[PDB]
Amino acid sequence: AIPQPKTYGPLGNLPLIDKDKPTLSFIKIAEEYGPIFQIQTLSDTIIVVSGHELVAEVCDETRFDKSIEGALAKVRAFAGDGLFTSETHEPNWKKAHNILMPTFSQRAMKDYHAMMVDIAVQLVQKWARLNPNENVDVPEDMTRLTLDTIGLCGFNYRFNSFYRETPHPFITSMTRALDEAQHDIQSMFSLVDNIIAERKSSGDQEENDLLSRMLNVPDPETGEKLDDENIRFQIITFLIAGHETTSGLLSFAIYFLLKNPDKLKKAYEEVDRVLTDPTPTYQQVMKLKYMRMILNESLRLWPTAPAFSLYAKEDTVIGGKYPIKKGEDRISVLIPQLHRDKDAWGDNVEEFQPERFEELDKVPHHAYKPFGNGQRACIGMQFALHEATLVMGMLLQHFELIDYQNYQLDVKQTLTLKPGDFKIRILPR
Ligand code: HEM
Ligand SMILES: CCCCCCCCCCCCCCCC(=O)O
Repeated sequence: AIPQPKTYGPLGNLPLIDKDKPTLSFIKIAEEYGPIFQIQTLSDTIIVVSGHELVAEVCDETRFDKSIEGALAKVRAFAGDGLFTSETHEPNWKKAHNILMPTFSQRAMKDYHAMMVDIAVQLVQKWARLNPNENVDVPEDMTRLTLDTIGLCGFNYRFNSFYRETPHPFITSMTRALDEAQHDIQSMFSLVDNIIAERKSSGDQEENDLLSRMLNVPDPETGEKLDDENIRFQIITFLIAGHETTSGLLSFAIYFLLKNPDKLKKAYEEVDRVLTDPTPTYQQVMKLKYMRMILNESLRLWPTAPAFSLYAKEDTVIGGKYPIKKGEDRISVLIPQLHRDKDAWGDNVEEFQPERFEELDKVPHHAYKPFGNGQRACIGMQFALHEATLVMGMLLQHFELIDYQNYQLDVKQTLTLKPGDFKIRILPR
């Protein structure tokens, strides 16, 4: 039987978790009960898997599929049947997957690079125009950048987050729809439908982005284009799935570089050697290999999307001993503990060492899952890593980052993980 922490009659296992800190709570219980355990709530049971062998076993696509059972079922209210919140067997999933997969390749990022630079320059100019001793809020400015980059690169819409003191009506409306996990959802649907209507009427200009892609390219298997409602769901899906996770990545990367001076010094080395022009080029961004290893290490230590869920396709066993009823038990992957599995990663799991990714043969894959698994893995992986590398390189090109308050990490979790109350100061170089 699957290990279980305790039980308190009607209360299940909930007396052992902080409802506001689910991932961290599960980390604690994992430290107590090992690579697999089950948590009983008032209504259901969750199986939390964290050992790399069991995680790899549950990652077998023949036996397990993506589950949308809990948080994602709430996100579904406004994300609908988009890539993030649709079941694999639903038709629009593989339709949109085939349609949009080439646009998210690394070669396709060559097409988005300019727009990414646009928003990056905005961030840099903001920080350069600060008055002496003004503080910057790393998560909020990173979120400004990530939301604007996704809007511009994806459907050529400028949120202009850097022209606002309070985050955009869309992002607070989205936070209200998520803190539910109707007014707001309808306003979101209409804004997206407005951009879609602007594009379908007089769609002359070669915008060459995600919306034009969904309007032009059909699914080669079915021969069909995505319908309008699903395109709306896809645009909302890109916004939610991209901006928060990628801004969390940027914030954690800035934190780790501030707390590990050697890695920052090496990053300065690489950026100065590569970033010679005022604005980076796509080729130059790819040359920033050490920065991308810094990002890989940051995602290992604090995966901004800390979990994904699976369901069993037919009755089976894990580890040779733990049974799973078919399609009834929701398996949650505890990505931080998986990323701290010493048998797969070694002993220095808590150290910030980008050099773990120095040699692409040595990285223990299937114990490194910051972007999900298999066919339901993150379609925006290359988008996110390219954008994050660009922003980090540019910030290091222009700025000296100062830990003026001696920041003490506090991992806040909403739907994603991020540093809470993270403020620094900046100087020009
Ligand atoms: C650091 C940045 C990011 C992280 C850590 C991340 C993480 C993830 C994870 C873990 C999943 C799998 C979720 C599950 O299987 O339940 C996923 C899926 C997805 N992500 Fe990302 N993501 C990031 C950036 C982005 C960006 C930039 C975009 C879009 C521009 C995006 C769009 C999506 C979509 C559409 C899916 C659904 C994939 C499918 O099953 O078809 N993500 N992401
Ligand atoms: C930063 C560390 C976070 C760790 C989260 C562990 C907190 C939960 C420990 C057991 C529950 C104790 C109180 C939680 C609230 C409650 O019981 O109503």
